[PDB]
Amino acid sequence: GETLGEKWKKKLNQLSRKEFDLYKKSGITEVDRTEAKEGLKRGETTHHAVSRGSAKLQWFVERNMVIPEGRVIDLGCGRGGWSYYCAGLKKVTEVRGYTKGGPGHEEPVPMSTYGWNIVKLMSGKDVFYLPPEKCDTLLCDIGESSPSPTVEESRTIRVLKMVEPWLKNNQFCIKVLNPYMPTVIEHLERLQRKHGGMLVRNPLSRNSTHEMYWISNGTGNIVSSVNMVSRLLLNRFTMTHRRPTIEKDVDLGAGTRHVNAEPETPNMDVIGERIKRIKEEHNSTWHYDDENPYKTWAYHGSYEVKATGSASSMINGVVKLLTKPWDVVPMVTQMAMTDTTPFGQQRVFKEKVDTRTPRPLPGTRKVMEITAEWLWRTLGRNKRPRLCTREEFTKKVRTNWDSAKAAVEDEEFWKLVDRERELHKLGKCGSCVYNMMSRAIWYMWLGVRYLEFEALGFLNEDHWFSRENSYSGVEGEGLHKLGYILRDISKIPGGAMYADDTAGWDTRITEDDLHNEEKIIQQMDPEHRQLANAIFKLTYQNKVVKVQRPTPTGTVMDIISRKDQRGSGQVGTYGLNTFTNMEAQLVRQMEGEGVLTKADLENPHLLEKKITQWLETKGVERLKRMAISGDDCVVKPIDDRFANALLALNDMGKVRKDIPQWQPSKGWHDWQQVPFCSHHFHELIMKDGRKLVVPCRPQDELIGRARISQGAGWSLRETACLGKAYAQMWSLMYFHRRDLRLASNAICSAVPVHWVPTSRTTWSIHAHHQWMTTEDMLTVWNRVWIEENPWMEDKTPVTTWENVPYLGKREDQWCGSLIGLTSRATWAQNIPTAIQQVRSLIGNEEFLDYM
Amino acid sequence: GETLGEKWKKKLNQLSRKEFDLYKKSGITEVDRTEAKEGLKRGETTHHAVSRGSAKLQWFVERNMVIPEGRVIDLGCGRGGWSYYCAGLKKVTEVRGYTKGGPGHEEPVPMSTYGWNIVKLMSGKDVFYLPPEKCDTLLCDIGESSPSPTVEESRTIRVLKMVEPWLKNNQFCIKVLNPYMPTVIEHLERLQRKHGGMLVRNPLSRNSTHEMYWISNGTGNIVSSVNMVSRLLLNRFTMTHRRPTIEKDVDLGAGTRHVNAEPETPNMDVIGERIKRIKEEHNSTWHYDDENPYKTWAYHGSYEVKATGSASSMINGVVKLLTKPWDVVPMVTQMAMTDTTPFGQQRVFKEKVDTRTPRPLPGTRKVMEITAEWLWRTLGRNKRPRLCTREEFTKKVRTNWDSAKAAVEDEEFWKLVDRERELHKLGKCGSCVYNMMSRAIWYMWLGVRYLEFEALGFLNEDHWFSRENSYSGVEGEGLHKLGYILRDISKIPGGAMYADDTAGWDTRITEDDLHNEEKIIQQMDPEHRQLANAIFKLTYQNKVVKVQRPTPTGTVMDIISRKDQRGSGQVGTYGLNTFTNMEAQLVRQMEGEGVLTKADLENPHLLEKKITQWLETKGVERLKRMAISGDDCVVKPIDDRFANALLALNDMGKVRKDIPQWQPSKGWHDWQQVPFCSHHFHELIMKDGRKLVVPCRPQDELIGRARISQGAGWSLRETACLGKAYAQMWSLMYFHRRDLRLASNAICSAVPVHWVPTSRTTWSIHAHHQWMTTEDMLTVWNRVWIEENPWMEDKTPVTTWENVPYLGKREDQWCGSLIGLTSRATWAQNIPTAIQQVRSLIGNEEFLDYM
Ligand SMILES: Nc1ncnc2c1ncn2[C@@H]1O[C@H](CSCC[C@H](N)C(=O)O)[C@@H](O)[C@H]1O
Ligand SMILES: Nc1ncnc2c1ncn2[C@@H]1O[C@H](CSCC[C@H](N)C(=O)O)[C@@H](O)[C@H]1O
Ligand SMILES: [Zn+2]
Ligand SMILES: [Zn+2]
Ligand SMILES: [Zn+2]
Ligand SMILES: [Zn+2]
Repeated sequence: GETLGEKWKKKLNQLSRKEFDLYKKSGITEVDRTEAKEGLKRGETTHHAVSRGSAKLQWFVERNMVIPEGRVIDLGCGRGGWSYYCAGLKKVTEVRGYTKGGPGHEEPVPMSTYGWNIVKLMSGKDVFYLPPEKCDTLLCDIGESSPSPTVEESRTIRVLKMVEPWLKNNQFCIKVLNPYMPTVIEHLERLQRKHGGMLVRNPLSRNSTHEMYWISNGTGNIVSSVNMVSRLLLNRFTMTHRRPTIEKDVDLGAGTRHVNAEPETPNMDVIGERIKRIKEEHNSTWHYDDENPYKTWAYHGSYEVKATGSASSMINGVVKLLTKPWDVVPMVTQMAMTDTTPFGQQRVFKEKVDTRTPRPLPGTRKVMEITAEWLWRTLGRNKRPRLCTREEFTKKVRTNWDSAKAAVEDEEFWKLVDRERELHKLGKCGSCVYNMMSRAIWYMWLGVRYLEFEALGFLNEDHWFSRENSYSGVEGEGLHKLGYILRDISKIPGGAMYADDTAGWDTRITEDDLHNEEKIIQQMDPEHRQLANAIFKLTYQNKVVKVQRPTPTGTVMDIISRKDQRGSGQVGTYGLNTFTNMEAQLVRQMEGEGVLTKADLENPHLLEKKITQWLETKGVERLKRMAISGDDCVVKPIDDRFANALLALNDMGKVRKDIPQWQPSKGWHDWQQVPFCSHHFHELIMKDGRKLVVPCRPQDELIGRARISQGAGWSLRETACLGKAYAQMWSLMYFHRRDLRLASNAICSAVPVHWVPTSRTTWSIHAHHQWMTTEDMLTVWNRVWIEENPWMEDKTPVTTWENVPYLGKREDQWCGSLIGLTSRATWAQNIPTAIQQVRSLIGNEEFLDYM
Repeated sequence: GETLGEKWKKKLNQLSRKEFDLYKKSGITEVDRTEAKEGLKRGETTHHAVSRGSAKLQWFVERNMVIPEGRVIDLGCGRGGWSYYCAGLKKVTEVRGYTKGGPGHEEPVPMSTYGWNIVKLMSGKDVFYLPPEKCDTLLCDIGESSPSPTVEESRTIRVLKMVEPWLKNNQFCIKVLNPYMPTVIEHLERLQRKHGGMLVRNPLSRNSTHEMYWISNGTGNIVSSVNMVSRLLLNRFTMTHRRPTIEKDVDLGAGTRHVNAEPETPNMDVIGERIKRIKEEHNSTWHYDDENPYKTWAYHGSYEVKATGSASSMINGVVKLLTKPWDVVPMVTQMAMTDTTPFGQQRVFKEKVDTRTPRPLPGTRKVMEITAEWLWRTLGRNKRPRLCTREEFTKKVRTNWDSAKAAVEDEEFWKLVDRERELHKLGKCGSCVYNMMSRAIWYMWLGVRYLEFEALGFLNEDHWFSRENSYSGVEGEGLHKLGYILRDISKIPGGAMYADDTAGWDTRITEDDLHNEEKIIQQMDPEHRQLANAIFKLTYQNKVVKVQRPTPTGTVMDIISRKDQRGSGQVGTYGLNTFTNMEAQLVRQMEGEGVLTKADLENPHLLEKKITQWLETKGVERLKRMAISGDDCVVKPIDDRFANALLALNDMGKVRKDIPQWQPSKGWHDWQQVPFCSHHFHELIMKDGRKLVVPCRPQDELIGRARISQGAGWSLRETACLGKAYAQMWSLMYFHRRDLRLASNAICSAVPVHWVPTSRTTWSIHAHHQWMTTEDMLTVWNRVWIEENPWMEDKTPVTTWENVPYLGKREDQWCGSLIGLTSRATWAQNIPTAIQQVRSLIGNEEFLDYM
């Protein structure tokens, strides 16, 4: 009576080493450790998982198979992957890791990831020599493989007997090295009757091991699940080899965790009615899940729902067939790797959104207060706030979602909007909810963006953050002007040009930020003020949110709430981000100039005379040293003390990304190397003698994004018109890139000339979409780059594309160009063949073939 | 009438490129930038000079040629070398740098070196377009060379005319590109009559440029000094090529400078009498120099003196001739590069000693207080403090300076000692002074170390910091036991082993440290207490110091004073350092364990119940996790939270070396890689089967130090007995190093067998000097490593050196062994030849030649 597991073991040991290497990863899920391993190689202590074990445990935790809580004990913690992961979980209060260490054994790696202060990893600790301790969660990942099943068998029994006394009425997750040996099966069955639980297989396990995990939250037949794994693994012997499914690795954050500072206290007076209506609308599946993971967001309930998302995006075929040598390159195809599944959403939420910012110091709040009041006055020197209207909102919708064009057309939609507006006037809010992913819910949602648009839309529609009105702003300028603005800034004497990224800007917006942004209502007419005051107080400073969550029993929709942070899916996000960033960068300039000291930040009663004088005499000039677009900023300070000015910036919550909190910033003096709005900008001399300033970025980012379809049902003609749109865009904005202009030419010749580009190449505020036309590209290029280009005085047109410059050939290569490679040369010769292939797929329309 | 400068220029332009490269550095002084350039390459912002310009300016500043003060303006600041250097000078309050920048021009580099907060470097600033500003110091280093002298001429005149209006009654240092053209000479002469000053040549200038500097503090004949430079440079054309004189680069420290927190306020009641006596003793040259450089030490006066020191140490010839292939290696000969000249002393003082530590927080002082009181009680549990005596002090002197053996023999010395002791009993101090480098001054000095020895010598003499008495200490253990103690520590379960170096420990000793170390007097007998109280209060907490300083008019001896810091040239330095370090590492362990929080450090009234309980229940066990020898420490905490525990350590002033202040520490789990007392320790298996634990270090450090003579008058027989001493030491402690045992064999065969080793191989407290004997080395080796080695149970002797193990051959190589190189092989064959050479120099004594 030989078991299937033993059959598998017999086949595995007979494998040559090469077939073994191919088999062990065939069709498995594998996390991408490339970034983390290089981070650890440089001694980084934040964000990185210390091993592949963090992701492995995460797979269990995601599915509520084990929910770490209270005192967590991690037997055989090794480098500490499981321990560091548990440190950030809601109900975990202490993590104790024991591991052997010494020669041939992994050692604990010290880290500063989130919750490090409740992690206690001890080496020199053989767990088979340890008396069991009281704990609320028991973890164990011990088990050393052997070519002999019976050797593994005794190792597995040893583990099980060691670990059994640690368990009683607590959570656990225990590795079972060899689960298919009859004596192990028999032992596990008796264990299951005392402590409950079930055996589960982790998809991240390699096929070279039959390992399964005894977890506490589940029931089921041990014998059955084991043989299901055995068959799965035997099947994968003969099954045609398939590459592993690559997932993104975990981000464990940074800093000390204070469990009691995490929970949210909601304003139930304000958000209560909204919950009640969601509850009424979904009463048939409404429930309260105590096992919700939310630490810093208040939880209010859930209802059941059909799942939504995809493990990776759709591919545009027309452009992928015209860019054959980019199938091979990593970062291109590793941009289609996207997860909007309920699992990926929860991962992003935990790692990025489920955080809390400490309140800024009293002196810091004073400075922000003074600066905000000054900034709003400056911004409203010429303009006044105004209400937007139904007709306005309707026009904008029509000129671009098709369900939205139907909704604004329905009078019943506007009756709902009116009803909710009357609530707002009374200080009440009934259906104002946003999401993180009947038609009554669709109407409730679109109706809410309208009421926001009505109250705060003036910031966008009336260009409050144009350069002329805000000095620092770049709204309405366009990607083809941004480079020129940075070049102009570089001419101002002083320090280097700095461009520090904030780590998750929207989550870093504080209660004090929100109350400073609110001050613009003091410039409003009374009836406008009451509507805006409703938006700020009821929906901005008290957000009610829908988010999907995977459960053992299907997907659910959680209703949660938060007082601070920025609702990212909202009208006014860009303008308010730009305003707060302007303010923040002014404050940092004050610090670098010595106007604002450490003593001032801590001083509970800061004197305002000093700040007011600096603003009234230097404020505007310092605004002109900056280019600010939402969370993205470029600052050129009067000197480089700015680099070391980190006190105010951190205390305001605007912690920089990918750099230690107190390490000085590093800038540029060549403006052409400064990153801004996902681009850098090159100065090019036309052979006509004149000069252009062009936007540029890593080419693979441009290639890969173009290879992504829109619409969950590509209809060839639709997906080709999108390919033409990227081609037109490339010829208008990235004409200087040799590979792109050649591929732009190829797409436009492989697509019918009369077909109009559809969909959107991008949703960037800086994109004016001049490329979505039937008009000749050289005539469009002339209009953009010569005619209405204010930094081009000689208005002489260009008659030939050969007077339109490329980048320097080394610079082209440096930014990702494949020019030089053999494959690129081959690809170039093969172009009219690939043209014919696309044209054959489309069919029989009018083509004009292009160089 | 062609000038000599023009003659030089004519010869320089006719040089081929290779002869040009040889000439331009022939016999010049050149700073070593290797460390700094790699530091900057990794983006380090502390300590490093940003260019070779910092050292260049330093040469001028050293000699009072220009003394930067008040507002300093740096024209053509470039990367900012001059500006960052000035930022740390006593009377400088603000540094403004202007430089052009842009293509082809140097750009300002942001740094966090000491005084960065008063440095304002602006780029995009052409100084020939700038209106002159008011300043107290004008710096300018502009001047672009040309093969044409007349091109340079107009460039130099342009500079001089630009810079002249910046000057009036202020300090300046101005580069004169081409000083030898007649029109420049004529212009400089008229400039000198209005603004004074003189032309000076910087030795760090290359021979490829005739550049000189117009400095404000000096007079002299311009024509003369210029032609003296011209002749010097012509001479260097034909002069046989000489390698540049390599100096150590500058260290500009780190952190913000607060000018008003720097000055020292002396206790004149206490130190007044001491100054008065130095003043009386040296009245004929006593003066008060207002141009003294001291920022954080109080200055009291100066007297004139003959210079003392040497630009590099003496070389031992016997061992250098037996180690021929190490003439070539850098770090060996770059260990003889030593500067005890008055110039080097001042550099070390400014960079390392002339600093100030901020007062620790009130909560931090409470913890240190509690821990110190507990530590002293533990240390005195078995022993009592006791007075040491004349007879004791005399015995110690005799058993090792020859002037000291004469002094303790003279009854008149002890009459002076008695006289001073009676002052101490009354709370007065008359002649208690130490130094930084008649016989009445020699007697005053030796008499002072006695009174210290008398009061605090018990700490050393009675082994208060032996491991048995202090748990953490290693006093009296020896370098051959240290490795075994670290191995024993590694067996204690918990975190990694940490060994963080403090940056200049002795300068980091605070007023609170001194007052905690003082508490041991509470365990003394009354008559002992009054003597010790005198030492602590009068000479430890109020130090009067002699230090040499170079001036335009010769060397002087400055009298300065300081309240805190540790007098490094003092009895009890090691014991008090060990005590304070033990205390500090206990405090850091409390923080890592969460017993001590940020709130506690800041809490002005910390509750002691928590600290006292941790000490009384865990104190000793935590002491046993450590090995502490003075400022050097090894800690193995209960887990690795210790790595991130930096709050208390920094606030106590014990800032770590070569690592950002708030970056987590990184440790070891292999105890054999842990650095301790300038060594690491390897475990070796004898072929007898038993194991040894041996001390090891980079071999070039052992080679180079052995190649250094003692005594400023090597008498061959004296310097050879020193070579034998290093040979004996190597065979006892570094027998495992293949190159060293072979070179040990060679020295002992090239030196007469009956000659006894003299002088000292080292002054380390861990050196028991068992190697200074005539006795057979294998018998000495047996006694040390088998007989009285407590970690060697099998006491079976070793009869042959071939049962004495070497390191693993890869490990030998890794630690600097030249085994494998061709030169090492050649060196090995050439040994009996080199033996014969040494023996030929010595003469005709009895040799025994050795393998
Ligand atoms: N007897 C024993 N006592 C304690 N630890 C042991 C042990 N036998 C093996 N181990 C350790 O258990 C570890 C299993 S690998 C565990 C990795 C960990 N879960 C992570 O995510 O990082 C190995 O590093 C091994 O050193
Ligand atoms: N016209 C001008 N205006 C301002 N700076 C100029 C200038 N012409 C040259 N310079 C700058 O002057 C510098 C001289 S090298 C100065 C180095 C500096 N003393 C240090 O220690 O680091 C060059 O970097 C050059 O860029
Ligand atoms: Zn509402
Ligand atoms: Zn580019
Ligand atoms: Zn005295
Ligand atoms: Zn070694």
